[PDB]
Amino acid sequence: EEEIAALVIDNGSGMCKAGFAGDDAPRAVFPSIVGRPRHQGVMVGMGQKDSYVGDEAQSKRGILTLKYPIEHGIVTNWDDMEKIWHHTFYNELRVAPEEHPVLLTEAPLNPKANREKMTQIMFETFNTPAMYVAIQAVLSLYASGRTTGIVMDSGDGVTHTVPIYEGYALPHAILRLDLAGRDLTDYLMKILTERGYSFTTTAEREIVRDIKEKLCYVALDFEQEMATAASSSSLEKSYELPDGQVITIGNERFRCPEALFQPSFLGMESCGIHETTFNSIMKCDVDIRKDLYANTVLSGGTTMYPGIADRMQKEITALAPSTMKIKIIAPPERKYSVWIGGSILASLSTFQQMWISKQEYDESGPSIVHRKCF
Amino acid sequence: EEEIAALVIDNGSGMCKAGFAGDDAPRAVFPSIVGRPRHQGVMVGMGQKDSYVGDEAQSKRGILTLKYPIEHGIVTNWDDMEKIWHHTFYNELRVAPEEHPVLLTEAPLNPKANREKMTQIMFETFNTPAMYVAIQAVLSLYASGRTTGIVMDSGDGVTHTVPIYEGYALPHAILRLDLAGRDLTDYLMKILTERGYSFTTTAEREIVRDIKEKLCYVALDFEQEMATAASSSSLEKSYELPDGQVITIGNERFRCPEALFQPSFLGMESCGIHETTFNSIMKCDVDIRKDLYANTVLSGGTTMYPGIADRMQKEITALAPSTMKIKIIAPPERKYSVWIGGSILASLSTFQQMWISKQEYDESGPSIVHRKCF
Amino acid sequence: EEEIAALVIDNGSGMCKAGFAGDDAPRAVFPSIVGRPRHQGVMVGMGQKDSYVGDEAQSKRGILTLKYPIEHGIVTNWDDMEKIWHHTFYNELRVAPEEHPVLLTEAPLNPKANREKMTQIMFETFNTPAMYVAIQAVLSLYASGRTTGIVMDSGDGVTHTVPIYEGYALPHAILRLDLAGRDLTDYLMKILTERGYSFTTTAEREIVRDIKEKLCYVALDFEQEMATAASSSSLEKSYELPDGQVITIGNERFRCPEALFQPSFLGMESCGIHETTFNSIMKCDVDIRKDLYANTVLSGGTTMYPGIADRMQKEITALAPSTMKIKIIAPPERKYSVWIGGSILASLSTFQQMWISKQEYDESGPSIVHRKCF
Ligand SMILES: Nc1ncnc2c1ncn2[C@@H]1O[C@H](COP(=O)(O)OP(=O)(O)O)[C@@H](O)[C@H]1O
Ligand SMILES: Nc1ncnc2c1ncn2[C@@H]1O[C@H](COP(=O)(O)OP(=O)(O)O)[C@@H](O)[C@H]1O
Ligand SMILES: Nc1ncnc2c1ncn2[C@@H]1O[C@H](COP(=O)(O)OP(=O)(O)O)[C@@H](O)[C@H]1O
Ligand SMILES: [Mg+2]
Ligand SMILES: [Mg+2]
Ligand SMILES: [Mg+2]
Repeated sequence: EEEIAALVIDNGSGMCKAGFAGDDAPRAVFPSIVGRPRHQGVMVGMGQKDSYVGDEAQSKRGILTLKYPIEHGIVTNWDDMEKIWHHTFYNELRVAPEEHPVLLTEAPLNPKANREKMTQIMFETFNTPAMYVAIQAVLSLYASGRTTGIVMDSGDGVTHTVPIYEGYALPHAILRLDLAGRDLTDYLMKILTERGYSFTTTAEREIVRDIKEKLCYVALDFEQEMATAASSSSLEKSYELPDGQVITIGNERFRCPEALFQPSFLGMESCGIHETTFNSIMKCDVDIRKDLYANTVLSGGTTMYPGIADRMQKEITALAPSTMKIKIIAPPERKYSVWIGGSILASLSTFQQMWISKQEYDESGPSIVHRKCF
Repeated sequence: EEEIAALVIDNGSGMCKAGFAGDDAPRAVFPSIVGRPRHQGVMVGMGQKDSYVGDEAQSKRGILTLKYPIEHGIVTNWDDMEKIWHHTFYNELRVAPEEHPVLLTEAPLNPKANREKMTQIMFETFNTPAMYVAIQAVLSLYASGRTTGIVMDSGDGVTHTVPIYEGYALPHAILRLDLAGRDLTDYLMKILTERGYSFTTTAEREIVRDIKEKLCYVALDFEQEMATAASSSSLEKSYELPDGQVITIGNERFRCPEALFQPSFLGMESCGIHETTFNSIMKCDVDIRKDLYANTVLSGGTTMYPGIADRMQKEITALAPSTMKIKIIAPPERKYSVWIGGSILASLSTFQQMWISKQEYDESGPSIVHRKCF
Repeated sequence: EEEIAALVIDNGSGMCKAGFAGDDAPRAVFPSIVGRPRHQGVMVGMGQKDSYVGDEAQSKRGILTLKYPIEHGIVTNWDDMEKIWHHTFYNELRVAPEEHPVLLTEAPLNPKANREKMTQIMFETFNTPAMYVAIQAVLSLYASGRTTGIVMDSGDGVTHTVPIYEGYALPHAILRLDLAGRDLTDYLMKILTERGYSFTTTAEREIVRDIKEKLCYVALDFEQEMATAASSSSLEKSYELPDGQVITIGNERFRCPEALFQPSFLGMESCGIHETTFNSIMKCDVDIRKDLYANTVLSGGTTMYPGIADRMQKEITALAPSTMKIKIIAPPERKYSVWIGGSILASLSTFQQMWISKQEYDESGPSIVHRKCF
């Protein structure tokens, strides 16, 4: 075949988004979880299967304890990650990685060890001709088809912010904020408890993740919505648990995402996301700011909440000079923006020379990740 | 011969159900009773036969006092149990236990001594190559051919409840309730007495056991049926005693099994069986409950009463979320479910390595029962 | 009189600890139980007394079914709670609550409804000039006379953990773990059953509570002590039941409290108490940790077991940096620490302005509990 295709994998914590480069959507997207049988089984002709990976784990949740192998964009446990990759290639895609160059995503400001060790695996686990490790935000910017913008990237892992002008990139300006979908989930299960509902375990932690993925939304003004919580009508929603129990969540709903804008709720000093955006933009040269204010791109799973764009618009506009208009461009299909970006990058002809080649690695070692790529 | 066959014995109190592993029904099933001649005989060329075991005792009832060696899943008297086993092997099956591995059933949450001592006997009474001691409920679940369910196990011994999901098993969730066929019998003979019929002795205690085994049934609503007892037509049934006397039992019939649902009748606080099932399910992880509500399996002799399934369905459905449908799967042939399960387990190839070997016992002692098996 | 005194009540589940503010020990401490006569009485000139409350119930146990009105720091049944409070004021203290401000304790992370409804009762049941509802852990920290520490609060209700530095308090850091004296009791009666002793009923459930309150102790290494259980000498203890029966409990003794450190025994994933303490400390700012490691305060009834402090010390030290010394401060009289703390708080002069006044409630409603107090 010509070009051999290429493979793309986005691993921020939470989800593996994988598929062939050269396609508009990934084939496989599943949760990055390694569940292990915590309870000793007593039958015969079970499994045994030491552990389960991917949406298999979601299916058989109750038995397993789940461990997310990636936290805050850092891989805690490598064998687990390897298992997840194993699952992606063999279980879903059904590819021999020897037959494809593979692109991996990775978060900014992230420890060296992760990139280096990542590469070490890809070469000396799944024998592969070539690979690349790329910054998440840039990819989403490509996916949006814009050359310039400040990409607000918040996955389940961690939140990141990378201003880009006319390509280029500003290292000093790049900001990384420790908040995530996962932190919101932890906050949320906390906030439910005041209502009586107690979710103590990893299994049901994912149930609240599911709740947040639909029921939660961001207030266009927090205090107003909280005021209107007095007369509860629309702000309460019934949710059905898999157990059959019913949950009814009012104001607690929208204050969950509020945390992004008020990390004091969580107890961290680190400024809210909008202020971090200003922190990024203010670090940039005076000249370019005009378009960065106007070209803010949101990416990653934890920007999905309804009404986030609007709130960011209102806050940034409030803070900034009203001399210039602040457009925020947040596409739907943002969740997959990183992966799409990866697809487009590996599809690019010129890119086909920038790969880290197996050969190059074998001569020069794993450390070469930083030398070559950003 | 290949595989040597294998032997299976179910001893919950009341009945010994024994036969060859690898068959769909046991060969021998007889009552676990050791009758002794209480009255001194005066002839010559009698017996003498110090005691009788199995349905022999049923045949010659009047003379003997019967002693059930097992109470509440605990063996009261070991020599008696040994005698019963003796009878099963030599009198019915006609096997040398040296030539067969033997599987025993045993109830959950049961004292260690019973398992340990049980094994001690099997090795150092009937010389046998290998053996295993297995939980009653699991076996019935196998017999039903389902991988998941909450098995409500009530024999004559005691009632037990073990939720199982996808194999696995939840120790904390396992529940053991002190009610049984035998307690119902004791209640029943009590309740007859208000009608005039007085059954004071072990002999006729078994007569009432027989009555209960057919005449008694469970109300689909207790109070309604008791109300309709005013106009007695169908609720009375003539029963013929072996004496030739006739008994006529009305409302007293169905309130006997009612006890399972209203242990206050018996005077115990311990919740009714349906509530215990909820107690089990509620102890389990939120995720799996959906299928446990739907996969409840009834086993054991004292689930045989007509209409039990229906009442359990109505009560559980009443208590639970009506969001999810509560199927109860109660096969006919449930009585023998444990034994069938044993047959299927010993028939399994892989199981053939999990046996407790004579050799292993000789090195490691009797205590190894818990170490190896559940 | 000057200052009017003030009243203090600690209701975590299990015990009501009540007395006058301004004294070093509470006057009345009795079990929070509402026993009801389950069996219909037949005499004349009995009671009748629909139910019994407090150590009255302990005295007349056999007849009654006992219901603990509080579970997991949540009041299940309000009328019952009201009855218990009734009993405290009228039966023991002999006070008119109109003549005293009353302080109540309450557990962290606890449902709003409990605080709100609690206040609703105190104002519209026992007419009272003022009241306050306070966090259990803080109170014990006061009682210990230290300004800083991480208070591990485990009653019979639930276990809680609140780090405090120089006063202040860290909401995000506060941890609440579902384990308790009551869960240990449930585990313990389970574990006895393997020995033959079967305790099926609420009455004798309290007998095992009593056993645990003395016989049980925590291993300074679990596996070592369990190993030494082979040669049983000191690890067995005879206990006398009220029935006159004697119980003999070996290794089963110490593995009961082991559960706090290995909740897998109970079947919960939730980490052990020491790990939860680390979970709390790790949530806190890097700066303060040094003194939290050094100032851990244990409170509540279910820290009473001999050897708990030592085990916590060994585990925390093992996990933490050995760069800094980990003192654990666990006073004897810890059981009463919450109540003492309450006494000292109501004694404080300035506190006398922070009360929730009857007047304030009447204008502003019950919801004001959260508004004013923590
Ligand atoms: N539909 C949704 N609405 C709101 N939040 C969502 C939704 N889907 C996912 N999330 C949140 O975003 C997270 C997924 O982020 P993801 O894009 O997988 O990050 P990454 O690409 O870095 O792995 C989830 O864990 C969840 O908290
Ligand atoms: N046909 C029947 N109808 C109703 N109840 C029955 C019937 N047969 C047996 N029982 C009750 O169930 C008991 C038998 O239980 P069994 O299955 O032998 O328990 P186990 O398997 O634990 O020994 C009897 O003692 C009797 O009380
Ligand atoms: N002397 C003791 N030794 C060991 N455990 C005890 C002792 N006394 C009480 N306990 C355990 O602690 C519990 C009492 O906790 P308590 O302090 O009343 O909690 P709270 O203050 O939240 O009500 C009892 O139920 C028992 O399990
Ligand atoms: Mg991402
Ligand atoms: Mg049985
Ligand atoms: Mg307490």
